[PDB]
Amino acid sequence: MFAWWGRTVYQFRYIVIGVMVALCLGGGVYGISLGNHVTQSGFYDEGSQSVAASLIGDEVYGRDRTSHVVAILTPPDDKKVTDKAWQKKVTEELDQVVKDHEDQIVGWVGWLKAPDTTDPTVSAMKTQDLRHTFISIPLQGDDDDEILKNYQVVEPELQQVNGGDIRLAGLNPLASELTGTIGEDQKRAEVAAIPLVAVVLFFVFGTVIAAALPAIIGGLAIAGALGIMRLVAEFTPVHFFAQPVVTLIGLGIAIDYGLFIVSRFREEIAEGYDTEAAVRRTVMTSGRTVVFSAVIIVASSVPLLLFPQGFLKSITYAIIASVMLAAILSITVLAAALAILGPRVDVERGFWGRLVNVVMKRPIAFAAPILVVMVLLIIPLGQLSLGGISEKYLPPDNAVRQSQEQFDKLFPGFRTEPLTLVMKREDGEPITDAQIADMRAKALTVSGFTDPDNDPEKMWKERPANDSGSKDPSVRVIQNGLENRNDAAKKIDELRALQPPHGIEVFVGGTPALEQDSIHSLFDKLPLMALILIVTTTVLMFLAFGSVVLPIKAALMSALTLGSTMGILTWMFVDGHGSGLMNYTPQPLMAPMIGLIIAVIWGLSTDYEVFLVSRMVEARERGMSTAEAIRIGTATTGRLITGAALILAVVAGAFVFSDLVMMKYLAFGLLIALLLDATIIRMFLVPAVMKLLGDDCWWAPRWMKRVQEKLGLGETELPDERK
Repeated sequence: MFAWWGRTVYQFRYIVIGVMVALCLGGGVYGISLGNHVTQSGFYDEGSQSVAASLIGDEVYGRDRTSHVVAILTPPDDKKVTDKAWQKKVTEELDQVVKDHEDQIVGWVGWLKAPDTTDPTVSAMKTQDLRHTFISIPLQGDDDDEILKNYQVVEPELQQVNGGDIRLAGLNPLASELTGTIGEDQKRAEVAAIPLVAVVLFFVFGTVIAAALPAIIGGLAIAGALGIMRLVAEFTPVHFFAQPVVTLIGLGIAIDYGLFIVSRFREEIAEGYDTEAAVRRTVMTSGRTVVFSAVIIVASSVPLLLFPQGFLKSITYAIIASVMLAAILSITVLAAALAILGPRVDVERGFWGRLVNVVMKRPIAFAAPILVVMVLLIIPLGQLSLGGISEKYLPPDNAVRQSQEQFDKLFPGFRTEPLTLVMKREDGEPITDAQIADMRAKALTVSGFTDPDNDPEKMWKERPANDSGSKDPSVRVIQNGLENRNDAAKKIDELRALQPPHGIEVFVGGTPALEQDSIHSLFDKLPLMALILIVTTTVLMFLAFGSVVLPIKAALMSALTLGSTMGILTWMFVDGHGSGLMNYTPQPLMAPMIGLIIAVIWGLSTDYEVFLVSRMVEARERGMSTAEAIRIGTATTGRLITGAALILAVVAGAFVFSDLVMMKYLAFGLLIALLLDATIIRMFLVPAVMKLLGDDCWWAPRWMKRVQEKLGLGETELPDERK
């Protein structure tokens, strides 16, 4: 069935070439600016009561703008801040700041407007010696993205304050820095990635043009992917982390597929076959396999849609679009372009073959210990943690992280993240707060709460209610600080165990509650994720091939390898060994990051496996027994897998240098996992265990063989192609 597609591609090439080149070149200018529709929200679960309750409380009261940006002020030099000159100069510069722009900011809340006040809340707003003070200010807007953009617009003028200086931090500055690092990270990515891959693949494919094919293919594939994401941005927003993920993963898989096809065609044309039937051959035995790789890798990540996180949904859409577009463009246009290219395209393989044969003659021992060694690498994991995204992620040399540390060092206890207890009146009958007192006592009798004055009457009062909210008998929420955040986990359960008497409901929110509800929702759909992923991957492996037992055992082996490499990366990060090596603080992990990395590495490792099996199944179907087939297959697939692994390792280590620690986590984990899977799997033990299994390993359901060889994608046998 695939030969007909190859020959009709051969027939009329200009139409497809023009259509695809024009589509990708237009998508490039279409998506020049995709950061217009990127967001930093949607990380959590809507099905959780925490997020919905917090949002309803916010819309009924209005945003608490007190923590957008806060800047600590440093005086001229050595004159105390209790007299006129310092206050006049700093307030005059602040007047400059509010005077230059009005459409951007609301108003600077500070000790200086009313220095001669005795309110303890603003009295503790100064140090004991009173030389370090700060100024709070929000930004104009309603959602976090537009106020972040406003900050990005007007930050440097706030930077320039003082004949000394000012250090500003808070909720908005750290977010702005950690979002804006991505552009420079991507720039560094191509700058430090293109030369190495270019030189290695030039020294591999010989001439300049053969190195020009896959780089162009990857660039156009990622441009089309970003264009498709820009089109998708019409309805559902995407996270800003999607852009680097696509920009590198599409490039890597596209380079691998370009090698995948060009190295096969070159050996096809060295035999001297006819060029039309040559590109036919490249389509039938390589295009079918690359379609298998594409469909399996896209199907590996789609079960993540069961996790309702906008981050996960966005990145899965990104991966799907990027990889499938790359593969379809490859199989459609590369054969035609190579046919137009023409015939004049103008010691390691030997020892690979010798090594694999000598090993496989009796690798019994050389098979069994090895697989159990990494088994022990299971025990480093199991101490999984929960920290989400925090600020100690950023490097110590960063100005913002040290500024925020200086802020909460020289000013203790000024900012705390509360947990809200929202009480929305379904009955629409106005509240009496005697029930509120009853409930606060009811939840006070359980331990684990802070108290600033050893008197219970000083905790759990209403949150600030600016005029933007609905002044109605709707909600009287109560907030409290933290003793220690993780203990609140237990509280969560009992925080829903109590009762409002008759008709008023009660929901529980707050940032730890949002984080923990998200992680609990993730754990809720954990077993379905893994089981459906593995069963569908194995079945689709068999659907690609003529056997099921070898693919399912290979997938289980890949599961063990995934567990081992995830344990290794946990030892790298959660254990903290290597913290000084990579200049990162050992901190707990993220909620969906682990699932993302395990899914993607399952996909990549099973891709490498698919062609390894394909070469060996092609070798077996040529007509030879187990020994000759596997002997000719292992080294032949290894010569390509080594180059692919080197390419992917370079393009991944391009991202072990991004200051954001989670992106380092992703890159380092995926690269070590892909290397430890590819090299070790097809180097030592896996063909060994396959050959110990033997000739019976090539059985499959004939009742399913019926559909397999009649759907048009089980084209293994070849019609004795002429020479």
